[PDB]
Amino acid sequence: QYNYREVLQKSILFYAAQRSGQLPGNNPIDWRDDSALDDQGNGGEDLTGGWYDAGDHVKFGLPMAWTATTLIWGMIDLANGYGGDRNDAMQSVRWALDYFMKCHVSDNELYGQVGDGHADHAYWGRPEEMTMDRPAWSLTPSAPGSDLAGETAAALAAGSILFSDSDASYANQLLDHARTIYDFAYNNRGIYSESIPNAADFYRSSAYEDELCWGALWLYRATGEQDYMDKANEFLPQGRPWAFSWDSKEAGSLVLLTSFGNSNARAQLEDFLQSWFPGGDIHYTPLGLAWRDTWGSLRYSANSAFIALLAAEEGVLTSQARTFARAQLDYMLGSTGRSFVVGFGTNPPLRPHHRAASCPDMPASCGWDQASDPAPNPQVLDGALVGGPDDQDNYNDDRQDYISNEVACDYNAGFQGALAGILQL
Ligand SMILES: OC[C@H]1O[C@@H](O[C@H]2[C@H](O)[C@@H](O)[C@H](O)O[C@@H]2CO)[C@H](O)[C@@H](O)[C@@H]1O
Ligand SMILES: [Ca+2]
Ligand code: NA
Ligand code: NA
Ligand code: NA
Ligand code: NA
Repeated sequence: QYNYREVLQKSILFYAAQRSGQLPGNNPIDWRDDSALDDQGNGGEDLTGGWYDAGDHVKFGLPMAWTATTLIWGMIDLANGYGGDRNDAMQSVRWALDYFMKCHVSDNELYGQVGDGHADHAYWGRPEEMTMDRPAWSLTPSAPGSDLAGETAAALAAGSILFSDSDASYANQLLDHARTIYDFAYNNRGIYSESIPNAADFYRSSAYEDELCWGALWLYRATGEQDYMDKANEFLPQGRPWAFSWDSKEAGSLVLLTSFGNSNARAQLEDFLQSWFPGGDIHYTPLGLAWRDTWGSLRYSANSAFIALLAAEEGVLTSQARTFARAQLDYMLGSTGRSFVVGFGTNPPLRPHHRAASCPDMPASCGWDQASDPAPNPQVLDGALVGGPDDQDNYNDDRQDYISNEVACDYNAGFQGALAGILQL
């Protein structure tokens, strides 16, 4: 009934529209061009590239790295669902991985943010036309961040697995960085949003030990080296994960641990999933969305859908998990009578909260008037999953409602993999 493949193809285009830096010649987004070409570290290190996080122009390293790891995971384990779109998806995520390698300026220094979130948000306009100072902040032993660094290692290690067959030299570059960055994370303990306090209003980290587990598991998967499993076993998930997201890795670790034969983790994964199924502990809206929170409700559901599909591949609650994942993705695509995916389906959102998509065609000026205009965005941000409805299915397609209507890297990450998973059924 729904064209899941069309949505997956559009999701890849969303990531293309989030690119910072010197865009590739094959750039498919005609309203995006080169931008942030002076992004640099405090020693002059090149920090160009990466993805803008949301409807803004900050490069936030924790969600950017989680997005990459999560996207990569689906390309590894749901490869058949990706099908003829896998190579496109793989090329897309290189944008993030290459940036992470640039951020890793020396063994024990990792850039974790470029842009001041408050200053960035005070601008409305095209990223190509920014003129404000864009500070860069790094993690070091005296300013640690085991969470951001652990996630960055996870993404690189997952990348090494994905790219091993097609591009061994690239895989070996990724793994070398992943090892060194994980050592940094493990040997220098702290919350990155304490070390980079600008991030504490945007991507406040609740804990880092879940990233230490997650990163170790991915390095175990990438290397086969028992010491990484021993490290993962120091940080095993405790209790039921609240959700899977850029902040909490536990549900993801539960799937990986289950895949490696951890019996406790398999039971914990069952307990997580059953809560999200109908008649569990997660609120259901009347129209069938498994609703976790006010902000990014569709993201949280899609992230659980992705975990459910992966868990089903491990034989965990298999049919019910697949039924759940389909119900949630169908809510996103159209089951309520409208789409929540920009540029897709029936009555999609027209005014997602996104600076560049809000701007008219070049060469017209773009500024704060574009933020509040009741007209549709002039550019269509194809593929973006919006924040989504409240607990009673109410949703406003209002550009200024950045709870209902923002879009973000992390929002699309679980979603894109879930689409691949459904395409294998
Ligand atoms: O929990 C947030 C907020 O909810 C308010 O109720 C909302 C309900 O969440 C929403 O889905 C429905 O469409 O509108 C109502 C009324 O705004 C609630 O009244 C607040 O007390 C609460 O903080
Ligand atoms: Ca965490
Ligand atoms: Na504290
Ligand atoms: Na817990
Ligand atoms: Na219940
Ligand atoms: Na079942």
